[PDB]
Amino acid sequence: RGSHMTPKDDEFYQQWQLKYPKLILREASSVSEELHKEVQEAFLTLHKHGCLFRDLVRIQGKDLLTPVSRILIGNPGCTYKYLNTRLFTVPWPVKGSNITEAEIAAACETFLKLNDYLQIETIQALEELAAKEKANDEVDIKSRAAYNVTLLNFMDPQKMPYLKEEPYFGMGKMAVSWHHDENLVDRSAVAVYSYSCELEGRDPDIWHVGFKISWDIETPGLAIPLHQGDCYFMLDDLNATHQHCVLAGSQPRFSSTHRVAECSTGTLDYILQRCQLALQNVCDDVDNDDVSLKSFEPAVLKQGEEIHNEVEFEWLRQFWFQGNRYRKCTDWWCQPMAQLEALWKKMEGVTNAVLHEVKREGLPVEQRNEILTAILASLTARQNLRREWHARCQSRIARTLPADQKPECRPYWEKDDASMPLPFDLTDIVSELRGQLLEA
Ligand SMILES: O=C(O)CNC(=O)c1ncccc1O
Ligand SMILES: [Zn+2]
Repeated sequence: RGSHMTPKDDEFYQQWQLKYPKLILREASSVSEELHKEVQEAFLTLHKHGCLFRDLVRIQGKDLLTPVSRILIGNPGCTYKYLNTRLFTVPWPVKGSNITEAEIAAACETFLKLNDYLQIETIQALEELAAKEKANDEVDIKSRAAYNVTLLNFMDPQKMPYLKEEPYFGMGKMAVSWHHDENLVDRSAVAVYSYSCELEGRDPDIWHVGFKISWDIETPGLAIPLHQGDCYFMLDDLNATHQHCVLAGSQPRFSSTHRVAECSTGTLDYILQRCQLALQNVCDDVDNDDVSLKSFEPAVLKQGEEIHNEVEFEWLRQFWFQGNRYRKCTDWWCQPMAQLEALWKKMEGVTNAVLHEVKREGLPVEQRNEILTAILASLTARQNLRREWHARCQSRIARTLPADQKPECRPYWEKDDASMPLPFDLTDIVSELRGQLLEA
């Protein structure tokens, strides 16, 4: 049978060294009492103000509410995407940032302080790691520790008892199943501060993090006990070569999971830049509904429609699916999402202008068909993704969420809405374009 090891097992320490060396543990003792106090009060503050929410994610095609409640804190404008869900940062006061309620703002400051400390600890550990490997660059080390977000977790096993059994090693109840972390910079470290409020194998009353080798249930897994204020670090390629899970104890527990999000297509600045690139193809003297395009070159049109999808689905639908929970903690994304929606709306104008050109009496058919081939893939994806998002918004599990967390299918409009140049449902349009492309 599959098995696991804990500190109670004589082989635990040599197995940790042999098969899990890029896992590091810094016990609560190594962290100042002052910092423990601040961070723990910050967790409690965010809980009290109701800032942590179960996420309605998607896994193997199913809509699932995570047992764990979460909140993303981090650099202004940054996002972190996991399980098909793009989380938007509640901003921490990074330098040269401007300005959201007193206690919440203090809490985010605290997690930035914690971020600074864990970053220092991580750099030190990566230096020690390389030196160990020397017995056989500094910019890389710095970048692999440059945490830009933390994903905070909370779970009360007494209130959230509906937990699955760990299936391979007898590790008991899981708060989070076996996984690799998503959307991390390659070989970037993860630092976790773990805060638990107050036999054969691992103690069921105590929280652990479990590790196993990928693809491998023969090598016994490790279960690392996590007491109040213990920290652990996944270094270098550990996240790739191994999987981990979180094993529930009996008491409520928070954690702060500091990460280097791979946010190359995942910041507000990046997506604003994309929108601006798309709108370079629009005559921009005045903001009205008489949208006219500078070029119908296929490459340019394809690009514009791709950007249209990107802002629609990766930004707007993601944001509003989450029911503006952020707004409880911060108004930071309010103006940005209004601006992103206006940019998108102009892009609906653009699509209409391309459709109008395609129908233009004097357009030679060869040019028309070139345009159709340029845009069809994007419009097809737009239709399919609109169906998916609309259903994801209307799913049974979605409809049970409280009113302050209810998914909002947005943008959405009825065919009777004269403010929108095109219908929400593109079935007919896509069908017609396809048929045109096949005309003899
Ligand atoms: O709470 C922990 O100790 C470890 N958390 C995780 O492994 C984790 N991973 C990905 C996304 C959210 C998480 O909470
Ligand atoms: Zn994880």
